[PDB]
Amino acid sequence: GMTEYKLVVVGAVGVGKSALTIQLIQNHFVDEYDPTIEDSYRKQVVIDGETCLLDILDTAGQEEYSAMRDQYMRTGEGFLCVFAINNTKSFEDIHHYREQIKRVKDSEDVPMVLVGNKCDLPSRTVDTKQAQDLARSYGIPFIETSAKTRQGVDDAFYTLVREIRKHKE
Ligand SMILES: Nc1nc2c(ncn2[C@@H]2O[C@H](COP(=O)(O)OP(=O)(O)O)[C@@H](O)[C@H]2O)c(=O)[nH]1
Ligand SMILES: [Mg+2]
Repeated sequence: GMTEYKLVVVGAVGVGKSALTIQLIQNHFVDEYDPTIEDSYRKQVVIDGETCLLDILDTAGQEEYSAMRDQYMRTGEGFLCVFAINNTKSFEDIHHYREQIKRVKDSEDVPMVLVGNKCDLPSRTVDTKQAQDLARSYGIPFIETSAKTRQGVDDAFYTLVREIRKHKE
């Protein structure tokens, strides 16, 4: 039979984790989705000829107990590490997410895709080079997205599944 993959969407508050996830799941852009809600969604997709089931956790940051964060990192098979291209702090936070996920999984090889979201907005502060360089330093893909226009959205999630498949192989 087919396989279910656990994908985890991480990043600073307001970078567009929820907007990206809802676009993938429901095919519309949600302007106002409570920043404090953490939920998961299932979606069956075909990627490279193989059907699979995505179980996507849209994270919202601190948990009641940090042990709960550690648990979703341990069970998570691939991570979408999202920053917003107009928020340098959210980009610098990626260093922390990369470290923390590796630390919790006690692994040097964790499937991830770096996502620079809000690419439809003006006055970018994080340039493509910075982000491309960081992703290269991690050995992972970098994709620029807009949850509003859908630029790169499917690409980001499907690329993450490909990265999970490569890790498991
Ligand atoms: N213009 C634009 N706004 C976005 C995009 N992604 C998210 N937003 C907005 O940015 C804010 C934060 O989005 P949200 O999905 O709630 O971020 P989260 O806290 O990471 O889940 C919201 O007001 C969204 O409308 C995007 O790609 N483009
Ligand atoms: Mg959210």
